[PDB]
Amino acid sequence: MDKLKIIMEKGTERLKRGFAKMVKGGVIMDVTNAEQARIAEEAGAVAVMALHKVPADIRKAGGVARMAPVEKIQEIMDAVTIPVMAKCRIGHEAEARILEALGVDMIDESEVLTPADPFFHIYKKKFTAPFVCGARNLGEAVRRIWEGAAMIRTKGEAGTGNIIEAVRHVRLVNENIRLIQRMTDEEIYGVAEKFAEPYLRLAFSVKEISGLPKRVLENEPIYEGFTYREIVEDIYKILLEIKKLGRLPVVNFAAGGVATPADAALMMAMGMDGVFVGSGIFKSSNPPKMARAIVEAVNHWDEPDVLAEISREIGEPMRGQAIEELQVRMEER
Amino acid sequence: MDKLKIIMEKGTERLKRGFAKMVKGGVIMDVTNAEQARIAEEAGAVAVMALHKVPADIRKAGGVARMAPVEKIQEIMDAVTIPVMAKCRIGHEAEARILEALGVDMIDESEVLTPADPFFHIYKKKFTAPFVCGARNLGEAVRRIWEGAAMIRTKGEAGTGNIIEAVRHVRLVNENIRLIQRMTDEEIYGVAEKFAEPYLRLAFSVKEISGLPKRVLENEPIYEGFTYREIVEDIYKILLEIKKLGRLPVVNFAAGGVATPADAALMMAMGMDGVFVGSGIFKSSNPPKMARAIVEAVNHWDEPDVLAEISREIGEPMRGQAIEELQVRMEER
Amino acid sequence: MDKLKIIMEKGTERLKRGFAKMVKGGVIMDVTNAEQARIAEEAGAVAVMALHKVPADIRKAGGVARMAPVEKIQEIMDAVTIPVMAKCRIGHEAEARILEALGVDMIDESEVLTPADPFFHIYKKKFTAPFVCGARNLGEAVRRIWEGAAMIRTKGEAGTGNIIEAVRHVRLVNENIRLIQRMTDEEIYGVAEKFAEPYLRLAFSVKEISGLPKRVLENEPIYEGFTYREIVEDIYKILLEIKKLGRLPVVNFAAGGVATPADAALMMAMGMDGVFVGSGIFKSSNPPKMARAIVEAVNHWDEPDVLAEISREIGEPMRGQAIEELQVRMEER
Amino acid sequence: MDKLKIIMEKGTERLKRGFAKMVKGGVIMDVTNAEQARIAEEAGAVAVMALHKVPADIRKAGGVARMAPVEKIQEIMDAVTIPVMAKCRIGHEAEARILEALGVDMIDESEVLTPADPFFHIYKKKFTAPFVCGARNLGEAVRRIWEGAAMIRTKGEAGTGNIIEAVRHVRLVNENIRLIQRMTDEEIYGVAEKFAEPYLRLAFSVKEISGLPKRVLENEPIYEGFTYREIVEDIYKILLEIKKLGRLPVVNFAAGGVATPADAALMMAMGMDGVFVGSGIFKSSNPPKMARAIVEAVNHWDEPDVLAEISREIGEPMRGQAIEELQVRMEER
Amino acid sequence: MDKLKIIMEKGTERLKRGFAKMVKGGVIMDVTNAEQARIAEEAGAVAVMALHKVPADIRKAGGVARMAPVEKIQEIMDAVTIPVMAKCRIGHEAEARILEALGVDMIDESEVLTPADPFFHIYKKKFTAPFVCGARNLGEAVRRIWEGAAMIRTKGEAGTGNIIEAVRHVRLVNENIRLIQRMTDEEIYGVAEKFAEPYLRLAFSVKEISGLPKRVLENEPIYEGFTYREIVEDIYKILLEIKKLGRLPVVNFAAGGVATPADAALMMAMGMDGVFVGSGIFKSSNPPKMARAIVEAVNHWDEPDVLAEISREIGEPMRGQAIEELQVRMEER
Amino acid sequence: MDKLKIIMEKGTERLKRGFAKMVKGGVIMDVTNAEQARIAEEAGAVAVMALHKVPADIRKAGGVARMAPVEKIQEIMDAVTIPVMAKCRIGHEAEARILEALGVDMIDESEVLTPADPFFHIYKKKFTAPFVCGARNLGEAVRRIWEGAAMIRTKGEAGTGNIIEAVRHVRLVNENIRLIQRMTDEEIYGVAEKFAEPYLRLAFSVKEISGLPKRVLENEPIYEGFTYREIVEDIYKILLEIKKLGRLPVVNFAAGGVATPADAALMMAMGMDGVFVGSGIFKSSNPPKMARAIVEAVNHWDEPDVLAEISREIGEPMRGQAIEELQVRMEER
Ligand SMILES: *C[C@H](O)[C@H](O)[C@H](O)COP(=O)(O)O
Ligand SMILES: *C[C@H](O)[C@H](O)[C@H](O)COP(=O)(O)O
Repeated sequence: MDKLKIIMEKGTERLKRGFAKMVKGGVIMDVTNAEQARIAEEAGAVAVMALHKVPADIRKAGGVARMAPVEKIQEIMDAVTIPVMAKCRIGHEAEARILEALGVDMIDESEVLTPADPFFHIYKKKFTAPFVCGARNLGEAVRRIWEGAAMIRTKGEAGTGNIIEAVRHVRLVNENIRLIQRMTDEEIYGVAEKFAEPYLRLAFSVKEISGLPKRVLENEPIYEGFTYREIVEDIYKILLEIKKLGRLPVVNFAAGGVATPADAALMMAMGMDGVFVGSGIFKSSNPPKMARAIVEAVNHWDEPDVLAEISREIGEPMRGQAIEELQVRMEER
Repeated sequence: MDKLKIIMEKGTERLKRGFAKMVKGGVIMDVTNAEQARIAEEAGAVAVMALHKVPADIRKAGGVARMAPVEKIQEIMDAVTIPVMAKCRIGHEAEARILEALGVDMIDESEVLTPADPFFHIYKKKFTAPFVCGARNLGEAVRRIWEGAAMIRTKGEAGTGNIIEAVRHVRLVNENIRLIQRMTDEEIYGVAEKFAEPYLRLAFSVKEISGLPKRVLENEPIYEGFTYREIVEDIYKILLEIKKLGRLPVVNFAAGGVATPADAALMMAMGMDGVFVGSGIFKSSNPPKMARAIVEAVNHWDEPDVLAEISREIGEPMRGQAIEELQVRMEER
Repeated sequence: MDKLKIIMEKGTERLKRGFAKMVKGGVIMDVTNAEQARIAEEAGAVAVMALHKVPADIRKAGGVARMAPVEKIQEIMDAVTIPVMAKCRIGHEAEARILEALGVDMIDESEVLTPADPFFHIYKKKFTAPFVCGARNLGEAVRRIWEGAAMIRTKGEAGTGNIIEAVRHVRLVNENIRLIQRMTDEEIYGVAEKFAEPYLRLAFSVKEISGLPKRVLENEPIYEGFTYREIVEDIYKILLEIKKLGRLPVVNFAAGGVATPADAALMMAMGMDGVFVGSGIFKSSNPPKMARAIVEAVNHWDEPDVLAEISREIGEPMRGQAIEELQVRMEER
Repeated sequence: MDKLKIIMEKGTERLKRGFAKMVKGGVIMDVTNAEQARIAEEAGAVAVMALHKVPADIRKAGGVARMAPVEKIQEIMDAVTIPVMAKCRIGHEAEARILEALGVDMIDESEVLTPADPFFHIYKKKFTAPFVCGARNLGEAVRRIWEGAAMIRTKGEAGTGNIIEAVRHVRLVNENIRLIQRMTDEEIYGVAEKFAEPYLRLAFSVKEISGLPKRVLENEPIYEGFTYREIVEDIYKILLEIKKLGRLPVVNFAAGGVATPADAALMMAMGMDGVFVGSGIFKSSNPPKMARAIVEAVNHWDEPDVLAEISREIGEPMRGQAIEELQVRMEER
Repeated sequence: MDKLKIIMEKGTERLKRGFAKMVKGGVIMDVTNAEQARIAEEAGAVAVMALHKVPADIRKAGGVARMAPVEKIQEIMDAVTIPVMAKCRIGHEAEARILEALGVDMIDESEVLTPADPFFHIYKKKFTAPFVCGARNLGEAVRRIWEGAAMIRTKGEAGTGNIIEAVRHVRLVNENIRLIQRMTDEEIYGVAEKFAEPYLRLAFSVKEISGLPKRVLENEPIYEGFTYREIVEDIYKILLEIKKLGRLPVVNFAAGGVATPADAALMMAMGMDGVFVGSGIFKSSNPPKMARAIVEAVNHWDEPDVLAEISREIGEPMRGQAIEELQVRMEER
Repeated sequence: MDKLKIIMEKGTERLKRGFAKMVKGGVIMDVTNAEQARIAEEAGAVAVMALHKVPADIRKAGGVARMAPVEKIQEIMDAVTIPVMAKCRIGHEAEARILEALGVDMIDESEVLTPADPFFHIYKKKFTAPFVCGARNLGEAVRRIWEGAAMIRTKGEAGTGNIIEAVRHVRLVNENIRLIQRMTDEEIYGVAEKFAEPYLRLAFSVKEISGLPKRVLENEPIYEGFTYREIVEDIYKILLEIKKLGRLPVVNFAAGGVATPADAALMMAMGMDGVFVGSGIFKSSNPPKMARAIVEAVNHWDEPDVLAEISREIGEPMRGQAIEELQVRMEER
């Protein structure tokens, strides 16, 4: 009864996780239309990511960023043989189920789209389709995993062409893992308690409205039927798995502001499994050339001579500094 | 002049509440003119909401937003067979009585119009026409109900095309209900005390002007003849009814920033009875298509395959992020 | 003379007060010229209020707003049979004596004109002409009365077409009266002390300049010969009269941001004796229609069916939300 | 030893004070050129005030306002028979000596010109020409007198056409006089201490620079040879003289923002000896009419019927409000 | 060695100081080119100051202000017989050595040019050419002298045409001298300690970087070999010399914002030896006239009749205010 | 890694350090293209620095500044015989390895490019190519050295044409060396502790995320395998070497805002080994002239007569003041 529940939770999880492994070692490319899908595939993309506008443009446009039009996603799935992934707004369950129904290979609960739910992410374990989610540090990654993400990427700062935020997120996650490895089981439990705190945020908001103190009550269901303590337990388990593994239990990709072959190489060299690039490619002057270049960079990242030759023709990345990013997009939690 | 005022008034409450049930399961559409009224009806709207400008436009125009011109409301009631509802300024009793006299089916005391009274809402129990009111959390909803609202909706952030605020309000209300259900009667009484606090606001202002301390006096009439403690009692009663019911005693709709079929479906899927959409439809590129789409979305919300087919043609959208909403229309209390 | 002079002077207040009663139940309309005076009278205005520009325009123009040109006031008094009232700057004694000499029926010491005196209002008891004054709460109203105002109105926020500030002022006054009625005589005395505080303001400024502590000295003449304690006594008397009367001892009108018939009706329904409207009428698209409509609204305010019919044709101009009123004209004290 | 000099010292002061009395009861008009000098004289100005630009224009122009050009002052002295006064920068001794050498009848050490000395005013006693100075309260007036001013005016807010600041200054001065009259000699001495404080400002600046504490040293020469205590003594004397007199020992005029006949009347009615008006007249639409009108207003100020007839034709640009005066010219001290 | 060193320090210092005396009693004029040099000489300038742009223009141009081009300085030295002085950036030793090699008569280490060294001024004693330096108070002047300045001027606010800052600086210096004269030798030693503080600024910055407390260490070499205590001793000596002398041991000129003959006269009348004017003359409408006028003003500054005649044609000149000077240029310490 | 990796690290380090010595005594010029490379070489540049845009332009352009296109670097290495150096983003390891592969003679880890890593610099010891790094004080310089920099320069404020920041950094470094020389070994150890602090920054961020206190743990690996204490030890060694040497163990150049021959001369005269100039030359009006001039200035820096002659024709680089540098590029740490 209980044990069988626990059993499909795990067989299905492992299957979903399994899909992610297919995409490992390659580049996944944001694509807004049939053409771009083709350019992407032709350039050696392991898969494309369908959205309405690339993040750089999302930034320029302002307003609300939602799931791509169904027509567009269709058109893209038709244009290519490789897996098609698509983006949905954080917490927006309906968008995800439409995406799943449409037959996309993976759904990305994306912090670049305007979040739908201020409190919770989608509960991903309920879906058949596998999810990829963003994380700016290990707490985030673990929560996202616990909610059922089959793959995680760094958030970085999307559409900025600036690799710094991606690098920060990778280092934060990695150092946090190494810290876990140096801890006693009990200490790790404390970290698990900290990492589950965000789920309390609804509850506490409501305690405040009701003129009660903001306290965690032991039998109080917080999220999707789970008690705070229950979440702390499950997370704790995941942290232990991580301590053993030395890395994340799922495929872990670098994302955001990859603008040049060297950028991609750098991420790979930091121990990432693969690279997501949207804006770097199509906001570039020669998109197909840049595409192929980044692919070859990810395949050759440990070979400086090759990296050097790979980067001999293209004209871009473009722009957006520390000062005036105007919507710092690494917030979901 | 008997138990007449107790047992008749309750009969009337239940009647008023009764009207609201007619509209349940469907979409109510903001409409500024005869044409839009028609497109709405034709698209399967269960009812239309008459106002001068759709919220998105209200925002753009600035200045004072009042009740629609009587001519316009008339014109709209003529154009369609389904119920016509109309908006009035918070606390503006005269506007409401004119609306009622005009024979509208329901009056919305709306936080999207410029509030008329900084202290109090309209005392709705005195009206024959039934009222719908906005709420951003349970305290608000309960107060609104106590004042005689027959139906409540979430405020969301009107005219932003952003579903986040609506979702926040639904979650706050729901979690607060679950919290009530886990409470002893005495604890619930405490919450009732907290929920009645806002009525003291005009008393306290005057105490301060009078150089007295701001204190609640036991026999002091605060609002429409009621003592603070009296309000606390009635509210408490309502809370208890909620505890039993597991939901609100009246029809409860989602509103504010529904921009796409998926949005409406998400609201339905969170347990709302129905959806209000103004700006999402007529600020969209193909209003009739979007209208019918949202209707069919609300009818088919638990069927992802249908949702998917339903949103295959429309071009539509809106502005309004987070940053620079410039108005933040989620205030009435 | 002594005893005769006394007699004359005591009964003078009641006479002045008496004039105010003539205007009770109707609408007083701001008018800048002969035509507007005519339209006003024709529309059933009980009286006109002569000024250089209507408040909405006063706002737009910036700069210093003074008494209207004598020529203009003349021209207006000639154009109509009903009482002509005129505005003067707060504390500007000369402007008022010129107004009185010109034979206006009432002088309004108006917070919409640029105040002349940062410390004191005109001492109105010395005038033969009766004064109307603005008040945003009971303290203000009582002080203005004590200085000899024969009639008081709410300040509201003039020229905004927004009824909210008017409503706030009405409620603050009323609640403060109810509070008074629930008080022991001694308590009321305390309120009297609080209400007379503002007169100390020029004393204290000078104490500070002189390097002395800011203290009330018992025999020190503050205003027009009166000691602070003397003022406290007179005010206390007036408060007691209010406690008895249940309202203000003088005719009390609603003013500012009345934009539509329903607005005026609302004010009447809150227990006001009558309505001042300047901007609502002439900044409206169809001023004579709006004028007559507001008059008929005030006459028919308890009759929703009539209010409804009354409001069937007009198109009036509205502006000035909460955000960016830029002037906030509710200051005199 | 020293005996006879006292007579001399008193003698000159009284003579200087003398000249001021000639101008009492009338209007002094700012004039920038020969024509305005003429219009002014013709209109019954007792004297003209020569400057480069009228204060309103001084405001508009920004930059440094000095000393009118010598040619211009000459040209003005030629154009009229009445006394010519001229403005100089605060503390600018050279400008004053040139003005005196040029044979002006009075020098105004004016807070409307850009101050020359951040610490001290001109030591006026050393001059043969008599000085008029501004004061925004009694401390200021007394200091200015002690430095040898033969006449003082209120500062008001020059060029604003707003009488408020003038009225404030008059009230502050008057109430401070009445406060003096109610004081024991010892108390008055305290006020004298406070009023002499500003002279310490350059001493203390230097103590701070020298890393000493900011203290008053008893034998230390602050200003023009005088010890702080010495100044406190002389000031005390002047305060006593004021207590006896009930007013200032010198001719006292109202100044700044007088824009209309009623304004001038109001100042006279508050007990001022006369009125300075620059901007009110020549920034008016009909300068000669307005000029004559203000003159007749000052002659007839206690006669409302006359005031009323007097202001039957003119109309005059007047710009600036409380908000955004941008300069706030009442600072010298 | 030991005994000859002093004779030599004294000898060279005294010679350098000697040059300054040649220029005493006259006007030194900022000049950007051959023509201006000529106009200056012709007008009775005792010397010219060569720079790229006059201070008013320096302000307008923004960017970095350096030593004039060598060609320009050459061209100027050729154009005139009187001494040519030239400006260099604070602390910029190389610019000064080039100026000296070019054979200028005096170098000005100027706070109007963009400072080169945030910590220290040029050590002037090492140079054969004599230096003039700015000071806004006595501490500054003394430090500048100790570093070997042969002449000092007030900083004022350069390019503003506003004499106020010059006057402030003159007063601060003078009062601080008078304070010195009233002090015991020990007290003066304290002031010496205070005046030598700024040299510690680069030491303390480094202590903070090194994680040490900011303390003065007794044998620690702060500046050009000198220990802090050593500097306090030398400074103390100079202070004593000042106490005896009643003034500064070097020629002391007024500088900055002298815009009119009366300005220059005022400076002279405050006990300055002479006047620097750049902007006042060439930003004037009639530069040669203004130039000659200011010269003649300095020559007859105690003769009001003459000053008055001297100022009969020119206009205006220049402008700035307190508000928005945008680069307050009196800093360097 | 026992006794042979002390001597073998000495070998490679000393070789790398050796290359730097080749460039000592000359000017290194930023160059964006073939032509500038040529002009540079022709003008006596010891080496060129290849980048996409000169720092002044980097500032103007905003956006992300990365490594130069490979084509451009190639083109430059072809155009000249002297060493070609190239810039890379801080911490961007891939860019550096591509640069090294391309065969550049030196890599500059430059704070003028957009940093890639918010936590760490490239670990330079692992590279065969030698690195030059920027430092704003001794702590920085030492850390950069420990990471394996073979040469260090001051950061200054790049592209501002303002020598002040360069001078500040030189003084800060120098005074901190002198401070070191005055310290006991134990004291120096404390400085070593302080200088190693920045490495803890990513550890502590992660401790905070994990809800632990921010503490240094003794066996915890921080950077490239090293424990905090280990770094403290290595740094301490370097400090001691500095104490002996009286300067930095590597070639030390001045950089940042050198705009004129005198600037370069000043730097040399402060004891720098040579000068970097990008913007000063090519943003100048006559680049070749200015180039040769700065070279000859660095060769002749102790000869004022020569400096003087050397600076006789050129004009330019208006650049950027203290106010509104808008970027403040001296941050890496
Ligand atoms: C969908 C995902 O957010 C996207 O692929 C990455 O964040 C990339 O952002 P960018 O590479 O387009 O800047
Ligand atoms: C001048 C008089 O008080 C005026 O009519 C009121 O302020 C009403 O203003 P509004 O109704 O024109 O806003």
